[PDB]
Amino acid sequence: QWALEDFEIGRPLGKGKFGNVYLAREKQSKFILALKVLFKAQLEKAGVEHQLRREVEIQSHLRHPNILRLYGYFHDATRVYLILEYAPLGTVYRELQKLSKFDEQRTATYITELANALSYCHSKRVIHRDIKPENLLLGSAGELKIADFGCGTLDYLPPEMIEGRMHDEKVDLWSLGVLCYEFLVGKPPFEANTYQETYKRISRVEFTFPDFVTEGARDLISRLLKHNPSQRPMLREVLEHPWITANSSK
Ligand SMILES: *Cc1cc(-c2c[nH]c3ncnc(N4CCOCC4)c23)ccc1O
Repeated sequence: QWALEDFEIGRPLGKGKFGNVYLAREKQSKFILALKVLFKAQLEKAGVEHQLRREVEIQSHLRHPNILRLYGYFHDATRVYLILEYAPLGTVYRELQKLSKFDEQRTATYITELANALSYCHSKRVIHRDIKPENLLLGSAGELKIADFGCGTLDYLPPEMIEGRMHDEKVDLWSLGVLCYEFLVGKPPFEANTYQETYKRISRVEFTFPDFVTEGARDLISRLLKHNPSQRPMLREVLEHPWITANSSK
């Protein structure tokens, strides 16, 4: 239903590990999009065949402004290619790098658009992890936009998932707190230079605020960063927490 002969590829958008991401244009409409290459070399040794071809079917029928649209996919002999929305202002990762820290307005706005994008996913009975700043792209209007749903680096994982317990959708409200902290402070709250330390930090939820973090964020962050899932606010509440409303954008 789609082949590489339909696209002229262009500039590399990003690269590394299992394949590459190229900007490209669909010939018969001149549509600008993004192609993800996989090589399938990692399909073996990860056995992640059907993997995504399953996640592909899931995401491909999701639709929302703060979620990066996936269009289709196709089999090369060697490579596997994904066809995604192209996001003109790149990752939040790069911008966090460029700016070091975010102000409360940009932080609380991103947090809003994220909170909305998740409740929609919950409503389609979709839960997950990631939401690492490398997986948040920016639309032409600066709107946040969630990349994919798929050891690892640990620091966005919640205590219940790393203790090996069971996890529901409340995983995503951990994540929200983690990012809102990273967005305000420049680094994630349980960062370490060791997988083993970070692991400790996360399971004991040990974080401290630098002084410049205001009380309204300390509050929101705190409420999201609790070892006990059932004690994390509901998305509905997050969207309406004063500091959000006070600082968020229209
Ligand atoms: C698989 C994947 C695809 C992208 C992606 C989608 N649209 C983009 N527009 C600009 N840049 C990027 N990336 C890709 C990776 O490095 C540069 C940022 C876009 C994003 C993340 C991802 O996992």
